[PDB]
Amino acid sequence: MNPPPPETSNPNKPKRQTNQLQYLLRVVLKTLWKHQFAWPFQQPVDAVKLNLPDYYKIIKTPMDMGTIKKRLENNYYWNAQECIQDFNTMFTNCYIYNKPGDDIVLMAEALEKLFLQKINELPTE
Ligand SMILES: Cc1cc(C)cc(Nc2nccc(-c3c(-c4ccc(C(F)(F)F)cc4)ncn3C3CCN(CCN(C)C)CC3)n2)c1
Repeated sequence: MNPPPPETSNPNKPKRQTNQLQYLLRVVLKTLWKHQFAWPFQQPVDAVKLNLPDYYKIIKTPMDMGTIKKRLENNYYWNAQECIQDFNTMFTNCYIYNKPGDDIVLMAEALEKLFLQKINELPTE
């Protein structure tokens, strides 16, 4: 079975809007979402449908851009570093589960290169 997706709304978690979090949603997430290679990363890994019975035996901290989108739009994050961490967790999950040079890994690496280019332009708080 698939696990439930990560929490994206918490009424007990304090909320904040910052110029950096706005940039992460309106620039970073939007740009990665529209990339030709984004489609495997736009939702939780459906290990049942994809026939990956071991995915959630290996990946105990799942993450994906659909979850990141919801977290951003819900003001789930207090600081930009939490969101940057979620992107990095997503990429690392892909690398852990697969092998260097795999198609999906080349796709993730291209997305990560673009992500890092956009983070280098993160505005000061
Ligand atoms: C290239 C390609 C080819 C095909 C046919 C379909 C897809 N679609 C797709 N959709 C969602 C996840 C993945 C995916 C991820 C993966 C891991 C972590 C994340 C992250 F980052 F979100 F966490 C994101 C993604 N890892 C491997 N796959 C593939 C590898 C190839 N298999 C083929 C069948 N296999 C049983 C042998 C299917 C799963 N692939 C992609």
